[PDB]
Amino acid sequence: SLFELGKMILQETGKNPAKSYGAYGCNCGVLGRGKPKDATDRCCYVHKCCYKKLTGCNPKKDRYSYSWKDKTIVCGENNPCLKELCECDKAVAICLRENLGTYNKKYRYHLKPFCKKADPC
Amino acid sequence: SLFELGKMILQETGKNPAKSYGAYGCNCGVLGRGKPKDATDRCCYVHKCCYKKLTGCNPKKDRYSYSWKDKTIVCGENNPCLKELCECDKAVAICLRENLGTYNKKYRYHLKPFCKKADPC
Ligand SMILES: O=C(/C=C/c1ccc(O)c(O)c1)O[C@@H](C(=O)O)[C@@H](OC(=O)/C=C/c1ccc(O)c(O)c1)C(=O)O
Repeated sequence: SLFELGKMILQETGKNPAKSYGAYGCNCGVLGRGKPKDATDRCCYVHKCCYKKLTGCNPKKDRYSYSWKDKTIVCGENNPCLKELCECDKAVAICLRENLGTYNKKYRYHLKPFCKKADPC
Repeated sequence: SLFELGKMILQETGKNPAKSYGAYGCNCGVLGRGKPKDATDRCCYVHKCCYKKLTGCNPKKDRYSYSWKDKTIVCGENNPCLKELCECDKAVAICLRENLGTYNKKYRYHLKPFCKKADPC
């Protein structure tokens, strides 16, 4: 769920996940994908393609267990959907951290009509 | 869909919808409902209760047609769900404009633990 995803992003990036990634570029935040604006945005693009592959669970509401061991996100699920969902969320948290260096606040609150159509996943 | 909702909010309030309302108080944003902090937050509370009684369509993803006639949102659907959905979104956009006078930036990125449980819809 968003609770786990938000905590992962905080633990990896150190940033308030709502402030930094709740509305960034064409892919970080609500409703759909668009052609990514930069590497941070592309992380959220991959994350949304990751969610589309899920079958049998709801990525927004379904909770799962993970732990923070050796400063690493360690998913703690056997259920295939919950396990894949947790790895989707872990991957975007890591990707956002890796690309913090090119984060540009000018892409915060980017408007949808200014995004081109995204490619199929 | 959130596309139409965002456009209505922009047309009514003139404000960037994600900036002002993507994470405000306990109810504006993607964290469920909570006891509203002020009138703007109450608009979003009412909006989410409105979404909860929709049957037959997906409020986040289902796109619909409306018109901007004499600076009024005019819902242009007669399918019952899309019509109701359009009316939910129109009402929150108008409500948010009507309560700009007490909008308080201090409620941006309000932390969920400070929210109290919402009353039943
Ligand atoms: O539909 C929209 C906007 C939707 C939307 C917005 C914010 C949100 O947060 C959201 O969720 C949705 O805009 C589209 C529409 O008006 O029909 C359409 O606008 C235009 O073409 C405007 C062109 C133009 C304007 C000013 C000028 O000076 C000029 O020369 C040209 C387009 O941009 O594609």
